[PDB]
Amino acid sequence: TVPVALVTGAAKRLGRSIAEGLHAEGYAVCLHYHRSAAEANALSATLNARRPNSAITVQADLSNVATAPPVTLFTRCAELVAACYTHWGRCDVLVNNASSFYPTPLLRREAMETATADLFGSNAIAPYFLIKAFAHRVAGTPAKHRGTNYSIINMVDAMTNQPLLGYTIYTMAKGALEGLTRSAALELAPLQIRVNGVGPGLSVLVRSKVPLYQRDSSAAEVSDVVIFLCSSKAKYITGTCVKVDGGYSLTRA
Amino acid sequence: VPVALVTGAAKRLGRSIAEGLHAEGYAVCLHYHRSAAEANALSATLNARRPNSAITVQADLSNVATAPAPVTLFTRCAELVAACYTHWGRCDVLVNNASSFYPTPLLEAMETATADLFGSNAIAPYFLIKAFAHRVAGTPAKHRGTNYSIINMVDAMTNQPLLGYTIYTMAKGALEGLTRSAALELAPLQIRVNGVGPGLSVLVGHRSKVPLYQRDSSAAEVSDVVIFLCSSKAKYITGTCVKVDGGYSLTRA
Amino acid sequence: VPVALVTGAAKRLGRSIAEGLHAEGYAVCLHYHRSAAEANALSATLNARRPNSAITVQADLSNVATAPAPVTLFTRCAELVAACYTHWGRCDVLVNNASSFYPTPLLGDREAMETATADLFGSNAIAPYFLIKAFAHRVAGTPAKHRGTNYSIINMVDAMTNQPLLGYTIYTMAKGALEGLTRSAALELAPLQIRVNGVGPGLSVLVDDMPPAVWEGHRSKVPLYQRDSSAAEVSDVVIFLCSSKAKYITGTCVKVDGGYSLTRA
Amino acid sequence: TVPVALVTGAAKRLGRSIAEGLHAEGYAVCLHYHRSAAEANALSATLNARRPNSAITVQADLSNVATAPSAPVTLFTRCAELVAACYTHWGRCDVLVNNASSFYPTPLLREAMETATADLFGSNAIAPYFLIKAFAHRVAGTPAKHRGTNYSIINMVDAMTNQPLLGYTIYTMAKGALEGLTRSAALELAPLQIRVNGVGPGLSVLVDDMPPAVWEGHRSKVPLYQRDSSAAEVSDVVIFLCSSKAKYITGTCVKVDGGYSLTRA
Ligand SMILES: NC(=O)c1ccc[n+]([C@@H]2O[C@H](COP(=O)([O-])OP(=O)(O)OC[C@H]3O[C@@H](n4cnc5c(N)ncnc54)[C@H](OP(=O)(O)O)[C@@H]3O)[C@@H](O)[C@H]2O)c1
Ligand SMILES: NC(=O)c1ccc[n+]([C@@H]2O[C@H](COP(=O)([O-])OP(=O)(O)OC[C@H]3O[C@@H](n4cnc5c(N)ncnc54)[C@H](OP(=O)(O)O)[C@@H]3O)[C@@H](O)[C@H]2O)c1
Ligand SMILES: NC(=O)c1ccc[n+]([C@@H]2O[C@H](COP(=O)([O-])OP(=O)(O)OC[C@H]3O[C@@H](n4cnc5c(N)ncnc54)[C@H](OP(=O)(O)O)[C@@H]3O)[C@@H](O)[C@H]2O)c1
Ligand SMILES: NC(=O)c1ccc[n+]([C@@H]2O[C@H](COP(=O)([O-])OP(=O)(O)OC[C@H]3O[C@@H](n4cnc5c(N)ncnc54)[C@H](OP(=O)(O)O)[C@@H]3O)[C@@H](O)[C@H]2O)c1
Ligand SMILES: C[C@H](O)[C@H](O)C1=Nc2c(nc(N)[nH]c2=O)NC1
Ligand SMILES: C[C@H](O)[C@H](O)C1=Nc2c(nc(N)[nH]c2=O)NC1
Ligand SMILES: C[C@H](O)[C@H](O)C1=Nc2c(nc(N)[nH]c2=O)NC1
Ligand SMILES: C[C@H](O)[C@H](O)C1=Nc2c(nc(N)[nH]c2=O)NC1
Repeated sequence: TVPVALVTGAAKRLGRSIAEGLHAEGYAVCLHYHRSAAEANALSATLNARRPNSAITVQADLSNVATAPPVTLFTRCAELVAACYTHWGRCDVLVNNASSFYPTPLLRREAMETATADLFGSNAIAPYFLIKAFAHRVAGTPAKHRGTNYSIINMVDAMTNQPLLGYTIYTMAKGALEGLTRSAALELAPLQIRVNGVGPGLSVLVRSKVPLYQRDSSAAEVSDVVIFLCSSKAKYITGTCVKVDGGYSLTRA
Repeated sequence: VPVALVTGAAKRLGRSIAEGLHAEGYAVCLHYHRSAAEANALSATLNARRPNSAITVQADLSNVATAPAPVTLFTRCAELVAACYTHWGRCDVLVNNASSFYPTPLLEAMETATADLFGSNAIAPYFLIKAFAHRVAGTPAKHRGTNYSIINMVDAMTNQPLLGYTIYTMAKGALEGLTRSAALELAPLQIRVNGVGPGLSVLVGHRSKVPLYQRDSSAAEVSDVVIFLCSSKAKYITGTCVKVDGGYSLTRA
Repeated sequence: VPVALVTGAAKRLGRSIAEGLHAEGYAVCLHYHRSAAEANALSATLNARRPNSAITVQADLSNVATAPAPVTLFTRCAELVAACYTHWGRCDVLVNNASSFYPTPLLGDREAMETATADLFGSNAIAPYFLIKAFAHRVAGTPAKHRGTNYSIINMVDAMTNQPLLGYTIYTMAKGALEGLTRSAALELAPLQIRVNGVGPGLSVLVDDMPPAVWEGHRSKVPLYQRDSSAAEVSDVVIFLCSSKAKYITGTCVKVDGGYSLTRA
Repeated sequence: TVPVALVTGAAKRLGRSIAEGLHAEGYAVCLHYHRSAAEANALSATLNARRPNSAITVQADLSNVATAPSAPVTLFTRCAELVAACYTHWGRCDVLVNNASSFYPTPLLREAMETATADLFGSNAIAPYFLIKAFAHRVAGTPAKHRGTNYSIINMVDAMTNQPLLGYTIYTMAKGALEGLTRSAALELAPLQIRVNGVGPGLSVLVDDMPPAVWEGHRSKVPLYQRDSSAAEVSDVVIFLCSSKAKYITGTCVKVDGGYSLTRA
């Protein structure tokens, strides 16, 4: 049986590495993207050449706004999950990785309204709707036909408890995502859907403060953790957030 | 004579916080959404005990636009803070207490639920804090108050999620992130930002589950903590969430 | 007139806690280990303000047996609580404040390791356990009609142990043990209405035995005020937690750190 | 080629499963035991039959007490001897798993109290400290050119200690101390590239010395599967954390509890 994984913001960096790691384990992968069309399609071509019909790409703005055919964020999220079912007839793994990240200072408007909707949508609201859509499809599937290893991974932040100066909305959205991890893990446990979090510290910086190695991590150093959590060997883990930060959160100023 | 703005001040914990602050000498701006009668009765009581010591202001704190060019949530939040400056010339304390609470099970009405639960519990508090901070920054150093304090009403039990309340749980998680991020960024202006998290308070069985006293708390048992945190004796406390739950979070199923 | 037992009450935070409780009307038992002169001067001050409102008791709270059959740590702890009952007939509040603090780096000197372990663990964790146990037994043995109406135990923790200080492993471990004691005791003593909370300072009355610039550098790291706290800024929190207005709070650790734990390197 | 792992309390249950899991990955394993001599030797025989000279056994009481050999043997010396056994036999020690642990009630409400404190604290916290110290020293004393490339220490913690089990104060305190050791050691040993993490079970291979309905009632509370875990469900996590794929993870505690810590009464 060939399982299916949906990875948001899969075009580059950590998302690409997660998609590659899952693919290497045998998963068919739905690569979501927003603006990185070229990169997403190049990645899909690579994976499809390795193994035919093992990758597809889907586009969506995950910000909490209405788009042009007006389509709500929920519908767009449900359509992402539906794309996996339409093409492969299943969705076993969901990785909420897509995320906007920029300053929203509290001390010195439309730019602030799109910032709020963008940072909250990508990091928290979209993951909620995606989890909701993912869960309904599992519930609507007769018990004898269900997969045996459902797993949802939310990409969190090991450092949000030590907030980055000027990134309040981002920090708040990651906090929301932690609560989603715990609430979904509890509510979806009856359907045997596990929900966990992976929180990087400093990964693939475009440094000397990280206790372990005095460097940021590679994409694999994070993605390998995600892949392990999706494996059947991790089937008793749920509702937990795993830090992959080389001890950075243990530091103080 | 200092000024305090309390959201959702009409009854229960909001009313007790407003009463507690008033007893300490504060002039209080009592915000309300639908409880006009209860808010005005409370204002009358406080004004009778001390003239010009209470006012009432109305606002929907949900993350939606209202009719007067439609009015955004931010504008309504800035107007709440401005009401304090227009009437008394100051705002020393902000208590984010207003909160919607109802189920959003994972297994059009979901659009207003999202905006309502997220707005009241997280987005409105963000904008209110932003407006509060701007008014302090725009005040010349010599005229500034000497005890600025913001209290966010959180939940001691969200880490042990209530089944079916995902959006609420997520929003409280966002509110905790706001507490830490705001405390760090507003520290230079000496504005303290803390949280108070009830467990079970003023309940409409479950009571017998609370280790301490085997009952839910009274409104005062929570509000007295809030008042202490606003006092100058608590001036070195910032960015921390204080549980007022009688040991409920120490329990397991 | 209620009674408070404060360990390591001779100076700094302990002294301020003792003063704060005394100002609220409490009679105070001031424990000390090596600061006899300071403890007795403090007792004299409190007794002058209000007669028979202070006493002093000496004890090594390290996890070792002392010369009288040797005297165990438990017996010494029970004796501390008993001193309050012998003199005033009650003990309403216990503040576990006494604490040793020095390096135990992981990277005829067996004496130093054996004694460091017993000292840092005893003062910060084991003695607090035995003290709480003795405190709880005295309340349980009191007929419900004679019991006080506001029992409160405060454990002095550390807001920064989750971001460990380099080279202080045993200290950090002991403070972790103290957090577990706070939670476990709060749950088990709830039926007797004994509340158990923690207060965790960040940087308070920072010792200045170093160059001025290095000292100013350390406190400048604290987000709120860019300084370490005063003893009162911490003790006032402890007093509030013991007040009847805080009667629904139990099993919680309150940080008094000016946002220091929110920082990263 | 051919790394070495030291696992305390390796004779049965989780410890055995961790030892088996590491052995299956290619590790040579030093199986520590206290009272389970027969079980430990049977396990060693199985592993050695599967791959010659791939398992040894060493005995030690990890309680914080001195033992009779001229002078009495301290806990530290016994801990250093455990690590030394690995170097004497195989010339290396890449992985240390602090799994051994005593667990029984210490209610708040003579020789029994003194030995419980030393036993529960020694096995769960103090021995792990000394073991880590000895492990770290052997790495530091090794020339850089000769050192292993994947050092990893795993401390077996408890996912449920923040929701204390009624009447287990000393155990809960010791597990709290163990969490502090995890963070402190991770920070101090980072320069030597020694990773220190924790794995916290909820309910695993739950002991059943009680009416069947009571047993069923307890495990039914775990949200995921409504049952306690198998030993493998925990040990597989430990093995992953020791793998080179987990080399950026340090100072973190991973719950393996099926969502049990998410529950409330
Ligand atoms: N890298 C780190 O040091 C670090 C640290 C802590 C946490 N994290 C978390 O780890 C995850 C991945 O990290 P990363 O650094 O690889 O992320 P990233 O490069 O910053 O962004 C990942 C992808 O998210 C997508 N995205 C952003 N806004 C979107 C929106 N409005 N709608 C739809 N997609 C949107 C983008 O897709 P397109 O390019 O296609 O537009 C982007 O490529 C994130 O959740 C992040 O928060 C990373
Ligand atoms: N009570 C508890 O056991 C408990 C437990 C955990 C946390 N808390 C937190 O403590 C705080 C107070 O608790 P509570 O029980 O007193 O709260 P509550 O009675 O449920 O509600 C407080 C007020 O919030 C206002 N509100 C709700 N939605 C609003 C919106 N869309 N816009 C503007 N105002 C809105 C309402 O004002 P109007 O009546 O005027 O419409 C309501 O009176 C809340 O933040 C709550 O989350 C309470
Ligand atoms: N100050 C800070 O920045 C800071 C930061 C974090 C946490 N804390 C916690 O807050 C509490 C008080 O802080 P502090 O700085 O005021 O403490 P401190 O000055 O270092 O010490 C308080 C007292 O502990 C007593 N003590 C030490 N070892 C003892 C032992 N073996 N037996 C009996 N008593 C012993 C000493 O009493 P004698 O003088 O009589 O010998 C000492 O005066 C401590 O628990 C500490 O861990 C403080
Ligand atoms: N099983 C669970 O549901 C659970 C839950 C939470 C945490 N944990 C943690 O996971 C780890 C393993 O769990 P487990 O249930 O497998 O443990 P366990 O069966 O209770 O005990 C493991 C071993 O510890 C050794 N031990 C006890 N006291 C000792 C001492 N004084 N000196 C030396 N060795 C001593 C014993 O070795 P001998 O038999 O040779 O005497 C025993 O076999 C423990 O650290 C435990 O705290 C387990
Ligand atoms: C720069 C910062 O310290 C750190 O590397 C982070 N980067 C990112 C992040 N989140 C996103 N979406 N993208 C990033 O590049 N969280 C933390
Ligand atoms: C029973 C329930 O869990 C508890 O009383 C809570 N009530 C409320 C809450 N939040 C709000 N806004 N209102 C409540 O009545 N959080 C928790
Ligand atoms: C020096 C350190 O950074 C901090 O101010 C602390 N001081 C002390 C402490 N504990 C004790 N007993 N004494 C201190 O002076 N814990 C933390
Ligand atoms: C019974 C209890 O709820 C749980 O299964 C635990 N068991 C054990 C434990 N720790 C040890 N050493 N042994 C156990 O059997 N911690 C928690």
